[PDB]
This record gives sequence, structure tokens and C-alpha cells, in this order.
Amino acid sequence: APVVGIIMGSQSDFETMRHADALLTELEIPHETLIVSAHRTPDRLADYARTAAERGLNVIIAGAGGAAHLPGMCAAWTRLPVLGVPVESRALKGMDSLLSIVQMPGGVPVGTLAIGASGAKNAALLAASILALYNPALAARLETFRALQTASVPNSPIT
Amino acid sequence: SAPVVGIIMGSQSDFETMRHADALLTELEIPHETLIVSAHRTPDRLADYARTAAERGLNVIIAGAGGAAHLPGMCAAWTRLPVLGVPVESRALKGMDSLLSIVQMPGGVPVGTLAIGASGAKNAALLAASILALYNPALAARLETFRALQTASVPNSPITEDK
Amino acid sequence: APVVGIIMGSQSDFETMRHADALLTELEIPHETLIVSAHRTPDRLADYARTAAERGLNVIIAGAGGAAHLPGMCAAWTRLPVLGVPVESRALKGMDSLLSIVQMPGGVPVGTLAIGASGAKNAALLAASILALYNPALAARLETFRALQTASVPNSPIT
Amino acid sequence: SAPVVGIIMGSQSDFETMRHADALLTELEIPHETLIVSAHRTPDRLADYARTAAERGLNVIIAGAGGAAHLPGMCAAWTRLPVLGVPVESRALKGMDSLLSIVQMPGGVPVGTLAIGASGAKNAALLAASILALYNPALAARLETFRALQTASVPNSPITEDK
Amino acid sequence: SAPVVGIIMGSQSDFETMRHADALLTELEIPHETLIVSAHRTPDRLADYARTAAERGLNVIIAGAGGAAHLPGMCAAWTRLPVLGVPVESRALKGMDSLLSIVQMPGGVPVGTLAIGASGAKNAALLAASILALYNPALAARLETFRALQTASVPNSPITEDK
Amino acid sequence: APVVGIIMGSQSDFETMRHADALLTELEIPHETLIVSAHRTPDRLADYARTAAERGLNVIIAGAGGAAHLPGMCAAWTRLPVLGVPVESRALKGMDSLLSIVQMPGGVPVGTLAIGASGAKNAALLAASILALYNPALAARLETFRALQTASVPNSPIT
Amino acid sequence: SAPVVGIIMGSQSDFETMRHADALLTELEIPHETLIVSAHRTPDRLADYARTAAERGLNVIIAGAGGAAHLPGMCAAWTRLPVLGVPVESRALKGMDSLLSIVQMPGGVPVGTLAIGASGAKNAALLAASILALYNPALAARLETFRALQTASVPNSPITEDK
Amino acid sequence: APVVGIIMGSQSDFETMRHADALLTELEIPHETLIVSAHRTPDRLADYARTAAERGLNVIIAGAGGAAHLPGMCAAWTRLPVLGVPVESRALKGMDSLLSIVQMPGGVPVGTLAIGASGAKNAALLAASILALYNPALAARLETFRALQTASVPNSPIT
Ligand SMILES: [K+]
Ligand SMILES: [K+]
Ligand SMILES: [K+]
Ligand SMILES: [K+]
Repeated sequence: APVVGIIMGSQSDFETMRHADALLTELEIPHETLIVSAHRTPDRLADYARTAAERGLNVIIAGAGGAAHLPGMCAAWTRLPVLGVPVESRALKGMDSLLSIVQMPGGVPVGTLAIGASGAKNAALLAASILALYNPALAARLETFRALQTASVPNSPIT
Repeated sequence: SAPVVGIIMGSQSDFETMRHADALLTELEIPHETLIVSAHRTPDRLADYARTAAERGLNVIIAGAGGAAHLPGMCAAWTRLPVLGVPVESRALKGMDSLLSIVQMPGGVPVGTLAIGASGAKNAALLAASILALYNPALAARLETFRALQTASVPNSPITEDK
Repeated sequence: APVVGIIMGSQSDFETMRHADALLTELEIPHETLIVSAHRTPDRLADYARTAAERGLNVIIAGAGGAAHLPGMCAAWTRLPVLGVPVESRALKGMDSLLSIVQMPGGVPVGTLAIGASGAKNAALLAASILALYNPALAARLETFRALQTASVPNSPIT
Repeated sequence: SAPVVGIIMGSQSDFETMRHADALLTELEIPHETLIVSAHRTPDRLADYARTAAERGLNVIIAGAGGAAHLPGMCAAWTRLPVLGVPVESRALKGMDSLLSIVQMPGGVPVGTLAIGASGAKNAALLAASILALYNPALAARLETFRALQTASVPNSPITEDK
Repeated sequence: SAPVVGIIMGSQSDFETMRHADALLTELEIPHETLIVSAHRTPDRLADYARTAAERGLNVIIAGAGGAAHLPGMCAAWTRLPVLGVPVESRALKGMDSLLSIVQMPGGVPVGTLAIGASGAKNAALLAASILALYNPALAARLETFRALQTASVPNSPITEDK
Repeated sequence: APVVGIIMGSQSDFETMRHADALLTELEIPHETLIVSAHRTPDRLADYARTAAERGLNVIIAGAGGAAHLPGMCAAWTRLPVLGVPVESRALKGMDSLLSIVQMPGGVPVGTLAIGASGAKNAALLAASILALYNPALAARLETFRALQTASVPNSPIT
Repeated sequence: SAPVVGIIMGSQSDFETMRHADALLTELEIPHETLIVSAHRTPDRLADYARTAAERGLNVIIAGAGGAAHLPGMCAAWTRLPVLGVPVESRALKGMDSLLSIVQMPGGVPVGTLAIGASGAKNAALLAASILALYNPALAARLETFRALQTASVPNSPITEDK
Repeated sequence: APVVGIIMGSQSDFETMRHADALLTELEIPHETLIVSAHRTPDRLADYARTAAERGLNVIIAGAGGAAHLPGMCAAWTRLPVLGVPVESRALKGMDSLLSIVQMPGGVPVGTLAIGASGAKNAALLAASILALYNPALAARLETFRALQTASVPNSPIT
């Protein structure tokens, strides 16, 4: 049963959001990966978000670009933590994505990650760190992940 | 009597800006309603408002919000009516967050966006009037009178006041 | 007889504005598609805008890039609704286009759409939603368009 | 009694913003500690604070700083706990330097970033509460009550006051 | 006596900025006219002003506007005279909208653009003077005197006043 | 004898500044085209600018990118009109170039044109419009240029 | 007694910012001179100042200016000494024009750039001190004491004052 | 024994930081070139910076991109001068890198250079100018470098 939902506005967003999917798989976190469009499927979004907690989801990772409303509107309909990934847009390079996700008025939060693939990977890692608070086996796997990441950095660059 | 434009805004704070749209529609004798609808705090209210707007006889929606401003776009997601968006000026980023949040709609769901702040609220009312005037000759005449007076009221030279 | 006029500053703008043309054609909205340069053909612009209403146009869609003055100056000369499309510029990625179109002082409006092809498509859709207020057959075709757009969004991404 | 959230900030000046996180955690009855930790002036204090946070029983860290804002990211470098970042508004660049310094973490070390300023501090507390509520039914009920009251307190229309 | 520079601006509000151009041309004894011409509210006035400027004996036009600032560019579209543009500072975007609206003219129709605000108005007058001085030896001498005094008036060290 | 000097910081700037050179040649305006680096050849710059008027130059067109100081420092040393062309920089797309040229404090002006090739072409046209005030034959050629530019704009785009 | 750092600035207005560099060098007992040099109004003064700095015994130059800020870069063009640049905050663009004008030096002629405003002036003095301390053990000790006290003066928790 | 340390967050940063390495080599300045990640190897960073002075380093050049914390955190742990190079990031073109390096609060300085390769070259040259204050042979080589740079600028561009 999935405990993280990864949602994104379109197939084009998957080039970015696949990095969240891959990370959750590496850490053996059960998850679902879906397309939900805030603008084209607003009722699908409302249903997805309002039923997420009763379906057993613990965290939602939502990615969108441009006037990026998917994470904020998801958070409007769920008390679950919602993490937002700004997808890089063609013209404004994700600055529109970033501001339309992070600048939520007080009362409905979205935890926002970096523009692009780094943000997708980090949304998955942040979801993992949330789940690790209550899952000791996962906490150990996350500590192994962080230890390997630290230990694997080379000491000098190659030409 | 029945409203043909709906003005919606995220908050009482937003009304400092959106009141200019309200006032201008009244000046042009366009029946309208003026409401608070919060995209984030009242999302079900928004869905219901937008999806029933056409059947209630509304022709245009003017929506204003600031920051991560989702109200105009999500309204447009649920109505086939034209939606006009006013970016309300935000404290830190001066409405640039508001502007990009509203204007950068992906293809398929439009929001016609006006200037940041009071200028945009005034112009949203005027753009709504322009839309309605296509089918309403009396309003078209009032709008033409408005534009003519606006043009006639521009002086030829500025006033110097060194005091 | 055309009821929407699509105008643009140059041939180079057509790579963007063709998306408005295509959408109007799909919805069977009679329209004209023309080049009008605010800076190189200012008298052509004045004549086009001032005669638009008497020629039977209902909406003007105007696209331009850089210091983009075509939509605003069109609106100066007509009481018709004018919709502006910021064309992506090479250096500043349409941010110059966007600010020079959207930041109209009160008194002369331009309804502005997104930078680039999305904005061109959406200007056509916004024009359609305006015309649909008075044309029941078009209103039904626009509702079919929106219904198909909603229904066609996949539920999950493909690898 | 023992804290489960740590709120850390770079300076007393930052507390004008971060006090909103402190107040909201108290309202939701979430035990927490509220501290000054300077990334640049007390880097060893930061390393020790972050690396011992989990063993001390903390579950979430909320970190706020402005300008070249390194406190949230460097905290995240030393803890496996979720770190939430609040960009404190800076004088010249209005928190844009704060925001980019915090949110643009390269892949591998996350900071969940909230809005510039007081809005972000309030929302960092609410996001922390959302995280804790996953395992705490009493808190989940308090959070649901909070959201319900927030929704119920939005009026239907704005107030006009021309004075 | 007859004007050789025309200073045009979109509004009375713009004159708070453009008055500095007016004052500096007077100081340099350059005959000029100072007018309000609105690109959006008086577009026919603008077309007539620009297309007749050369035949009326004008040599340079200085045009100032803010926001979506179209006055300098549209003036340049209708005259072969050099047009200098002053971006007037706007409230929300601090004249960045004004600046990009004026300076980013596509190839074929130039506007020589000066700094945002009063600095740009002063420098538009000085640039106009530089242009006119090419053909007017008396003015060239006055301009050289101006620059010499400006240089001579810079002190060697600053003043400390802790009070 | 040259009456316009086109100067630029480096060979790399010539990809942009060649458009000024071409325009002046088309209009038969005698000119010189040179490399002068504000940062690498500051004494060359001082000498060039301070002697420009006595050498018979009427206008200087100066192009530079990044922290672009060439136009402003030229204007510091000459009473001639100085026109500045922001060269597009790799990272910041000429926004650094633009702000470092246009934002001159009052007292020493630089008339600034658009980022990139458009700005180079327009600096040449603006120089031509300055020279045309005193040269009737050139004024007629400039009016022909503007008339041809206006007349040559197509009425509709090609697919 | 003889100065080893030169602080130069474009104007008296700039001294509101650059005075912080002056004060901090005095606190660290670093002999220095503090001058106004205008890149645009006194370009020959600048050339002479920069080209003679090394022979006069200066080791570091701290230069501050705003807007289209050319003073640090042109100083660096004429001296082989390290030049540190302080972007002075500008009115409209909040020092972003100052910052990009100073930091974006093409390869070959460096300016070590500090933060916009007073923070940058303080840090230019500290960076100059760090450079001088490489060869001056007494100054190195004073700088180490400064950093130690700075660290020791950071409290563990903030002060709440609801009044 | 190295007197300059060049450090960078990752192998990917070396495409930029190699230009600092090359310049120091040209000027015969002994140096070390290393990878140190502020986020993945924070203890490596603390150790590197705190021991730098006792190891005989005089200047540290630190390059990083995105949320770029390496230079500032290095400066937190050393009294040596720290020079920061903003590495160009994919989405925001190094503007995130630049602001996260240059905007240091008073008390802990980082001398910041341009975004990208120019900044890396200039960090090396600025380090050289610092070392030249105390090393007469190096001062002469740096003056030769600057003289050659000045003398080598062409007088006119090539087509
Ligand atoms: K009058
Ligand atoms: K009520
Ligand atoms: K004096
Ligand atoms: K204490």
C-alpha cells in the first residue's frame, strides 16, 4: 500500500518527477506515481487530495511548472504534508514555478524544493526523512544512504 | 439587477485593491457581485462558485489574489466563462510572485491578466465592460463616452509647483 | 466575416502566433491573421485598430516581443477587448515582452496571457470564451473542447 | 514536555519573523525549543546542534535566516531529520537572496522551504505539525480543528469603509 | 526662442521626474517646450506631435513614461529625429517595467535610453545638449564649462557627522 | 574622415557590433571600428575618448558585456554623445550589461540601446539621426531608409 | 602611520555606507585613508590614484559606488593591488545594478565583491584585514580576538518582547 | 607547499574551477585543488577550513553553484581570506549561486567574483595579487601578466 503519492501536472513533468520515483524505489518506500492536472482535472485533484489520508498516504510530492498551482491546491484539500517541486519552465527557467509554489500565504503550507531534478530527488529524500521518524528499518536505510553519499565524494577532481 | 460580472478576491486585505474594480463597474452601470473566495482556505467554495457561475447568469469573472496567487487560475479551471486576473501587490516581492502565478497559465485554461495593483483592478473592470459592450449597445455608448472623456481630460502641459 | 483579428509585429512572431490561428480554426471561429508593426507601421496600426469595430471584429489578439507595444497601442485606438501575447525574446526570455504588455496604466486595458505558445493558444481560447457568451453553437463547441481536454489527461505517466 | 521541534534562527533580528512559528507550535500544543544558532558566527554550535538533534528526541527542525542564508542547509547537512527553511526578508533584496540561498539545495540534502517572511514562519510550524500528526492522533485532531476553523472564518463578502 | 528640444511625458505625475530635464535645459539656455502627451489616452495627439516635430524645428525629443511605457518608442516610430527615453520609476516594480518597455526596442526604430528616475531625466537633457553642441559652438562652450565645474566640485574626502 | 567611432571591448563583441558597422556603411556614414577595453586598456580608452572631438568624431557607439564600463568611462572623458550597446552575456543574458550601462548617475549620460544585435543596429540608426540634423543629404537617405522599412513590412505571415 | 588601505567612494552620499569600513579599520588599528574619487566626474583623479597606489605603500583598495558602479572595476584596471568592491544600495533597484556592475568583471581584472550595503562595507574592511594579517602577526592576533568575541557574543536563545 | 587552496563542491564544478588552477600554474603559485562538499561532506569542510592556516595556506578559492554555501562556511571556520566563485547553475544561470555567496552578513567576509569561468580566473588573479604583496618575484610575474594582457588587446576587430 503506497505511503507516498507523487503527482504531476502532465507527462512532460515526468522527465523531472521520475527522479523522485527512482529515489523512493531505491529506499524501498511504497508509492504511487500519477498525473493530476490542477487546471485540466481540478475535480480529480480535489478527490485525490481529500481522500489521500484515508487511503493511507502519509506524504504527497507534487510537481508542476509555470503558473504552478498543483501543490498548493493539493495542500488546500489535505492535512497531510505536501512537498512541492518546481518544474523548470521553458521561458522563465522555473522562476515562475518556484514563486507560484513557495509563496503560500500562512495557513496552508507547501514545503518547496529546488527547481528541477534536484528538487524532485530532494522531495523524495525529505519524504523519506518524514517516514523515518516512525519506521526504524527505513531510518536505518536512510542513514546508510546519507553515509554512502558522504563517503563517496572524491577528494580531488579528475581532468 | 442580476449580476453579470462576479468580482472575487482572496481576502479583505485584497479588497483595498479590488474595490477599484467594484467602483468602476458601478460607474458604468454594470450589475455585479463582489465576494471573498479563498483558493486555499475555501477550495470547495471556489469550485462551487466557478462551476455554477454560467448557470447563474454571470458573463465575466474578475479574480484578484497575491503571493502564490491561485484564485484566478483555479476559477478558470472550473468555468467556461472568461476569467480576468488581477495580481495583488505583495509585500516582499511587490506582486512579481502574484503576476507570474496568474499570467503563466499553461495552454488550455486561460486567465486574461492585468497590471499589478490598483491599475489592474481598474482595467479588469474596463476589460469586462469591453466584453459586455459587444452585446449591449447602451453599455457600448457609456464605454465610448468614458474613453472620450478620458482623452479630453489630458492637459497639454504640466503644472510647475516649487514650494 | 472575421470576428477575431490576430495581429503580430513580424513574420518571426508567427512561430508563436500560429497556435492562436490553429485554435480558432479548430473551433470554427472566423478570423484574420495579419502582420502589423507598432514601430515600423504605426499608421497601419492606428487604422487597423480604429476601424476594427466597424469592420465587425469582436476581439483582437495581438502578439509582440521585446519592448512590446502592439497590444497596448491597439487598445488605445479601439474599445474592443484586446488580448496580448508576450512573444519570447532571445535575451530576456519574454520578461521584457511580458512587462511591456501587462503593466498598462488604468484606463486602457490589455488582457495578457502567458509568454510564448501557451499564451497564443490561451488568447484564442479566451477570445472563444468571450464569443461564446453570445453564440450558443460556439458555446457548445467550447464546452466540448474543455470536456475533451479534461477527459484526455492520462492517469499515470509513461516511461 | 521534552521538545519534538527545534526552531533555530541566525539572530535576534530573525526572531521578529520566527516568533510566529514559536507561537503557532504553542497554540497547537507541540513541545519545542527556540534557539539562536549562527551558521557563520557559531558554526561549531550548529554542527553539534544538528548532529545531536535526533538523539535528543527532536523530530523536525525549523530554521530561519536571511541574506546569504546558510543555516537551514548546513543544519540539513548534519541531521537526517526533516529540516524546514524560512527565508527571512532582507532589506535590499526583499528576501530573494534568502529564498534562493535556502530552496536551491542540490540533490542529496533537502530543505523544505516556505514563503519569505512571517507567512513562511507560520507555515513552517503548520508543516511541522502535519508531519507530527502522522503519528499523533490527538495532534491530528487539533490540526483538523485548526483547518476547519480557518475555513469557517472566511466571510462571504468584503467590508467597504470609505472614511 | 523657438524650441529645439521637446520634452514630453505621459502625465502630471511623470513631471515630478521630467521637471529635472526641463530645469537643466533652461540652465544650459536651450529653448524647449514641455508637454503632456499620453500614448494610451491621446494616441492621435502623439502621432501628430511626433510626425510634425521635425518640420516645427525640433531637433531632439525627450520622452518619459512609466509602467508599460510606450510613449518614447511610439514617438520614435513617427519621427526621424533622435528620441531619448526616460524610464519613470513605477511603484511596484521600481521602474524595471519602465526600463524594459523603453530600452528593448527591436532593430529599426531606436530610443536612446537613460537611467530610471531623476538621474535619467537630468542625463536626457545633458545628452540632448551634447547632440545640439555638435552644431552650436556657444552651447558647446557652456557644456564644457558645466562638465569642468562638475569635476572641480568633487571634494577629495568625505565629511563625518556622528550626531 | 570618420564622424562616428564604434568601439568594443573585445573581438567577441564584434559578433554584435558588426551590425552597427553594417548600418553605417549602408547609410554611407564615414566611421572607424575599433577594439578598446575599459579594463585591459584603460589608458587607450582615456586617450581615445579625450581626443575624439578634436579628431572630428561626432558620436561614439560603445559596446560591452558583463560589468560593462566602456560606454560610461568613454562618456566621462568626452562631451560627445555616447551611445551604449549592452552585449549579451552568457550567464545573465545581458541584464548585467544593461544595468551597468544604463544606470548612469546624473551628470555623465550614456544613451542606451537594446541588448544585442538590435541595440547595435539601433545605435547606428540613432547616430545617423543625430548626424542628419546637420547633413541634408544624409537626412534624405535616412528618410528613405525609414520609408523602405515601413513599406516593406508584409501584410500577412507566411506558413 | 602611513596608510596601507585606501577606502575610496564615488560621493558623500556613498559615505553613509562606506563609513562602516572606515570605522572597522580604525577598530582593528589598520592605518588607512578615506577619500572621494568619482569614476565619472573625476576620471583622471581615479587613474592617478590607482596607478600610484602601490608606490605610495597601499596594500589593499576598498572601493564603493552605486548604480552603474564603475569605480571598483576601473580602479582595478589601473592597479595590481587587490581591489575589494562594495555595492552601494541604489534607490530604485536596491543595489542590484550596483552589484552586477561590480561583480561581473570579465576574466583578467578582478574585483573581490562584498554584499550590498553596510554589511559589505564592514566585510570589505574585515577581508582587507585578513589579507594584511597574512604578513602582520599583531594584526592576525587582533583579528582572531575579533572573531572569538563575535562568536562568544551570540546568545543561545532570543528575547520575547510583546508590548 | 601549497599557499592557495582551490576547493569545489563536485566534479561538475571543475569545468569552471579548472580555470583558477590553470592561472595559478601559469604564475607558478603552489596550490592544491580539491573537492569539498558543504552539504555532503560538512565535517571535511570544517576540518579543511579550520586547519588551513596552520597548514600554510594563505588564500582559499571556493567554488559552488545553486544554494552555494561552500565559500561562506569555509570563511566561518578560517581567518584566511576566502574568495568565492559562483558556478553557473542550469536553471537560474548562477544568480542563485551569486546571491548565496556574495550576500554575507557583516562579520564573516567572502570576496566574490563573477559567475562562471571569468570568476574562476579572476579568483586566481586576486589570490595572486594578495600573495604579491609579500613576494617580490611573484609581484614581478603578475606585473608581466597584466602588461601582456594590456599590450595584447588588438586595435581593431577581424571579420
Ligand atoms: K489644460
Ligand atoms: K460574514
Ligand atoms: K573640499
Ligand atoms: K545569553
